[PDB]
Amino acid sequence: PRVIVVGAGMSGISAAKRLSEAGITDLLILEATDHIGGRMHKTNFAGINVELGANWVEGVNGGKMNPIWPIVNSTLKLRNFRSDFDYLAQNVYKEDGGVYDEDYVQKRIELADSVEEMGEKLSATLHASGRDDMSILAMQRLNEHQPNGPATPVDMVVDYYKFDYEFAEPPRVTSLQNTVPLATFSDFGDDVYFVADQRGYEAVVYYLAGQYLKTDDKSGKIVDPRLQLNKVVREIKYSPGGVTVKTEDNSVYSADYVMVSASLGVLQSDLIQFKPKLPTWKVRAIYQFDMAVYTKIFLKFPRKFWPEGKGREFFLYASSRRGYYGVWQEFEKQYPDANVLLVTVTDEESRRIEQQSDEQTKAEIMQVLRKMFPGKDVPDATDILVPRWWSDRFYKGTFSNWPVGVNRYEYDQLRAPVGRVYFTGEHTSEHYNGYVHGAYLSGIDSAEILINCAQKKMC
Amino acid sequence: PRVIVVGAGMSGISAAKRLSEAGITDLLILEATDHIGGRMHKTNFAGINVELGANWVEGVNGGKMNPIWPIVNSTLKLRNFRSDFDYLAQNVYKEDGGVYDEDYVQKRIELADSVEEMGEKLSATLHASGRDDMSILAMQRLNEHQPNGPATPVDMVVDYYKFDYEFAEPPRVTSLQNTVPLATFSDFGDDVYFVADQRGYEAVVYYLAGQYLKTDDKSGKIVDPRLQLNKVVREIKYSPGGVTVKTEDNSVYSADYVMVSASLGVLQSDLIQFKPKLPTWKVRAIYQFDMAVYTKIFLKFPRKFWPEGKGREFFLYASSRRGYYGVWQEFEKQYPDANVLLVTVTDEESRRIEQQSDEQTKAEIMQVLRKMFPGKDVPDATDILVPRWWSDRFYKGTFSNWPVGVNRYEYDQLRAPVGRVYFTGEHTSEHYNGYVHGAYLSGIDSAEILINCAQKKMCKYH
Ligand SMILES: Cc1cc2nc3c(=O)[nH]c(=O)nc-3n(C[C@H](O)[C@H](O)[C@H](O)COP(=O)(O)OP(=O)(O)OC[C@H]3O[C@@H](n4cnc5c(N)ncnc54)[C@H](O)[C@@H]3O)c2cc1C
Ligand SMILES: Cc1cc2nc3c(=O)[nH]c(=O)nc-3n(C[C@H](O)[C@H](O)[C@H](O)COP(=O)(O)OP(=O)(O)OC[C@H]3O[C@@H](n4cnc5c(N)ncnc54)[C@H](O)[C@@H]3O)c2cc1C
Ligand SMILES: *[C@@H]1O[C@H](CO)[C@@H](O[C@@H]2O[C@H](CO)[C@@H](O)[C@H](O)[C@H]2NC(C)=O)[C@H](O)[C@H]1NC(C)=O
Ligand SMILES: *[C@@H]1O[C@H](CO)[C@@H](O[C@@H]2O[C@H](CO)[C@@H](O)[C@H](O)[C@H]2NC(C)=O)[C@H](O)[C@H]1NC(C)=O
Ligand SMILES: N=C(N)NCCCCCCCCNCCCCCCCCNC(=N)N
Ligand SMILES: N=C(N)NCCCCCCCCNCCCCCCCCNC(=N)N
Repeated sequence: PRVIVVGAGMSGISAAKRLSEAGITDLLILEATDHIGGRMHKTNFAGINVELGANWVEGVNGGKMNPIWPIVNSTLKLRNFRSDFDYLAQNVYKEDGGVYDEDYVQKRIELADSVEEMGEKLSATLHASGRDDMSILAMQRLNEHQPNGPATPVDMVVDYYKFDYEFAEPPRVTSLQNTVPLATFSDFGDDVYFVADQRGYEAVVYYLAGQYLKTDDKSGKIVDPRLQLNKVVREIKYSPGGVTVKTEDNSVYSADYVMVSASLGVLQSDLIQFKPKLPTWKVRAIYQFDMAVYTKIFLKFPRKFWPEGKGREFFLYASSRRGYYGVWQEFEKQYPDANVLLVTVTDEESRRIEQQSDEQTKAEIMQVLRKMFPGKDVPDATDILVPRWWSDRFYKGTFSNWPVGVNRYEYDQLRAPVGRVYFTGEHTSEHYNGYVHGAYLSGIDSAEILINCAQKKMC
Repeated sequence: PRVIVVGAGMSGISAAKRLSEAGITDLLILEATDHIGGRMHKTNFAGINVELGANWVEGVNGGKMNPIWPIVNSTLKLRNFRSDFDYLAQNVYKEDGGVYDEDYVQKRIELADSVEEMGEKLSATLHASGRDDMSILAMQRLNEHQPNGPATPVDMVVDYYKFDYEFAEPPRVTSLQNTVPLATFSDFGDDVYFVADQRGYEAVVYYLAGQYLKTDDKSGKIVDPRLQLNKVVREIKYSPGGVTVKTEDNSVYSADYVMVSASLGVLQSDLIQFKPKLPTWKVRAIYQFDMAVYTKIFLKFPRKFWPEGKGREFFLYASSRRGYYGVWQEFEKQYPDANVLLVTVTDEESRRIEQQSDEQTKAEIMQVLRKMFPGKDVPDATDILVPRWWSDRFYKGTFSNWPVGVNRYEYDQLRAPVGRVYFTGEHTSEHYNGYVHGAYLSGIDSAEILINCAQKKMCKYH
């Protein structure tokens, strides 16, 4: 059967690969941008390549092997480093200047950890139907006996680093049952390794693609006509006998099936028109799940002024405004000579910042740093890079997040095909939504569902 | 039968009144503060009395009579004014100076209202269990076909005005099924009236209390000994046989039943100790519901520098930072010539603001005002009032909000009595949670449940 695959990010390339393996080689992969890899994407900033998107392989060293790991660490040997969060307590900056007392901070962190652990015990007792689910915030109130969760600047920044820095939305919006604990860590292990290689984390996608598409023997570039870039799908017509797909450049294609890998955010926009319209059950499941936004703002400076050394990699800024430029990282190991810093923001701050100029953002950031290092002469950053994933029509966000209120069944309707229209992507991952490994496994699972239906007539 | 009522806010007084009416007169009302009224309470600001808490009678001129309306508008004749929001599109300020084009703004408002009307149709069809609920935000995404809700400065302040200004938490956290549409409005009417009377909205509570508690001939002061002020209940012991209540000043009292009217926030803090400890199902129901915070920041100036006149009462500040000093009100009718402005904030901003000095908040507000009226010479406020309800241990917030995640059955567990312990208060109103009328009705309702048990020996709950 001929199958069209929309998008060449991790899940599409992974699905097309699994299909090829089942012998379905009459594939046509239509990618909107001029390159493959999607949300795994590097860029040159200040003379070095940095990740605009995914940057870590998360869940390593546990009882099960994360499928992405061996590819990164062994096959490609991409250069990487294990992240150590053990010293945060020495690195939390007061709004006004200097760090807080390490011991006071270590205790707040412990407290927050213990609450989360009680949350894990509670979560384990909820019903599968999801009828007792609650937000993480609700769990925090219950466990600490208060009418509110973390509320002082220090408590809030710890709360942010613990939850928003991972999920990109606050605990109060997040489903407890479906995030605490996270399978990723539960199955694959607690460690995370930051990929810092000039070839880019995306190299993992290129490697997979190359196992089945044709590439130039000199170039190594993919040259298989089954892959077509700069193809923006804008309409998908389907019927019980097949599908027709139309691109923005006016091409029209026909196939037996279509496998849609665009992000949940793309699905929640009107970029692709379905004809007929998708059924209400499908539409509702789409709009109920969240497409979150995580913005990695890189900054380059004329010289260093922050600390470097053991436990110095990660540091927090405890603003009285929750989530305001709060999570910092310095790359003494990764980009040794650079003078680069990375501050991460999400959600509301991300949408606000995407909507303003880089210069305006640089100026806000400069005020924060000077507040943090009142004792130093802080030079203005020379360059800044603000990724605009929510504004990008091909992504509309960075990764899904499971909101309180959505149960497994509705989550499942997200993965559900509609006649011959199949779906894949990180938001369709049964237990690893949000992650690279989840996009990867989702491609395989989606492809297998299509295979059984198409090939064995078992749908 | 002897009953102790904890709290002399609207619901406790209301409940006591109903028990009194059923002939249950061996009552003891224990009030933490030195006064009655609870969340209805005025204060002197710059020479005038302003309401720190409730300020409107919401839901008027509809199909049914809001029980509070007649007391306010007729029985007591408290000075009041219908609020008119028809001219908002002419009063939305740019983060950086002046207002937006009215036509541009009205279109955005109409769009927002339409999404909401679509939301009400969806809400009517959802399963009664609440198991199919979703946040207001999910509904917005669905109807706008976007991966986010209102996200530009104008759209965001309109959203906040439409939702946070009523509920005190964002749409994304709020239950659609339970707030859109709102019964208060469907049943009693779309209008709202702002009470601006020197005796305060709390006069309604004093009036009811007076219908059954003893007052002095010219004091008019209640002096019935069944009302004890300055009595903080810190412990409630209950058994098949009865109940014992202990206050902070060591007083101890016994009764056949106790009716607890303290806010949801008080319940979530652990001010009152229950012995034995409340059952888990009850504890969970208590922690799951939300206690919101709505902060009325009053400001006094040496001169006016803002517009007054038709459609001038309400104005918005379209900050690129959601919820940032966004909803303003001028008092040309209520406090003529007093030069006072009221800016309202909630939720995250409320908590931040309660934790810093009033001087710092005033300076933040001065900066906003000067960006708003750049061609004027904006004098610094000479006085500011920042109510701190969340920090007050007898309140711990302003009013409940129904969050996505709490279902019908869970809400009933929140209301449910435990042995001889009954609960009441706005958070126990099934259809009017959060409101003064909801408090008032919840009092009569809890009382009746108790009356059935006591007087008719009908003691099973649901
Ligand atoms: C800022 C950021 C930080 C992250 N951090 C990490 C991390 O450190 N670790 C981790 O495990 N995960 C992380 N993630 C998540 C991870 O990158 C994703 O889970 C994964 O890459 C998504 O793969 P996908 O195939 O589902 O989606 P995508 O990668 O979005 O692939 C979909 C593709 O479809 C294309 N497309 C869209 N619309 C159309 C159209 N109309 N026609 C044709 N093609 C179209 C897109 O261009 C894209 O190539 C991060 C992501 C981001 C963006
Ligand atoms: C800022 C604000 C704005 C609002 N705006 C409006 C509005 O405009 N219109 C409207 O309809 N509603 C509004 N409300 C909501 C309204 O005020 C409430 O719904 C209602 O007043 C609550 O009454 P209640 O009896 O349930 O609780 P409360 O008034 O809290 O009564 C409980 C009483 O118990 C006392 N108490 C507490 N703990 C103890 C203890 N341990 N022992 C003894 N006594 C104790 C408290 O002091 C209080 O007197 C607002 C409230 C606030 C605070
Ligand atoms: C990731 O890959 C490196 C690459 O080898 C691992 O480091 C080696 O492990 C073998 C196994 O015995 C040793 O004999 C080599 O000497 C090690 N190399 C180095 C440079 O130490 C590493 O352990 C891998 N990490 C994970 C998490 O799998
Ligand atoms: C609020 O109360 C005032 C007080 O009476 C109402 O105004 C009266 O309404 C009756 C009804 O026709 C008239 O006969 C009186 O002449 C009115 N009095 C005045 C002073 O105008 C008013 O209509 C009430 N508002 C609401 C919403 O009930
Ligand atoms: N929990 C641990 N054992 N450790 C976690 C260590 C923190 C790692 C810091 C990395 C910075 C976070 N980058 C996260 C991006 C990953 C996308 C995942 C979204 C998952 C959301 N999932 C659900 N909502 N169910
Ligand atoms: N919906 C209308 N027809 N109009 C409403 C007009 C807006 C009124 C503006 C007055 C300012 C808001 N004061 C609100 C305080 C009231 C407390 C009640 C909270 C409601 C909680 N309800 C639920 N979450 N279910």
